[PDB]
Amino acid sequence: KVFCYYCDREFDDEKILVQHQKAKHFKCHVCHKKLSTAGGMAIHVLQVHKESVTKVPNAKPERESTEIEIFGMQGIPPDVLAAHYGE
Ligand SMILES: [Zn+2]
Ligand SMILES: [Zn+2]
Repeated sequence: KVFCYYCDREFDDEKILVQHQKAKHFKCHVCHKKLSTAGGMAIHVLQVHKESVTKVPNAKPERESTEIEIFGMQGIPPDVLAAHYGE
């Protein structure tokens, strides 16, 4: 259907994808608040808990940067779409 930039898992639709992203990638490890982006998560952890997060949780090592803004399928670089749908 669609796939997650961070982990390459497939989902039947974007709504399900967004919930998975919030749960597995944008969740604060200390309090479990679900933020809306990986950047948002890292800023939360820092500001609330004073901890530095530089890797997205549960992500492939090449996808682990907090700096790219991914919302469901929105923001995925065209190269990564390519690599996923063949390779
Ligand atoms: Zn994922
Ligand atoms: Zn928290």
